[PDB]
Amino acid sequence: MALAKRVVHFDYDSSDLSTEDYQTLQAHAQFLMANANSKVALTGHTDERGTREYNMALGERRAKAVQNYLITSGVNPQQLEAVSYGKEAPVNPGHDESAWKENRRVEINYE
Ligand SMILES: N[C@H](CCC[C@H](N)C(=O)O)C(=O)O
Repeated sequence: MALAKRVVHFDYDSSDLSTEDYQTLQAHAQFLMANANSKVALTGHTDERGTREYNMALGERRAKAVQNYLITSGVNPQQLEAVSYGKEAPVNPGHDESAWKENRRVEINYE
């Protein structure tokens, strides 16, 4: 079940991971260590609030926060990619809170 989750979320202007996101990440860490040839692309995103520049950096910190946890957990840095899309690729349009909660995220994409 933990492995079924391919996205973790963040609070406003934060790159801190929640206790729930950590459970998810531990599952992927174990899978990646057992599958040394599996590779993952981590994409960081933000909600539409703020400049494009500000959010590109925030998205990058989010992706790297996830990357660093996996690495600390034992995942080979070679199996990981960390990139930011800033506020350019929201999953939910509309300009409201709930929607922004969905957009503050890092997606885990297996190659
Ligand atoms: N200092 C920025 C924070 C934006 C945070 C939001 N884009 C997020 O995705 O967490 C502002 O005044 O909008």
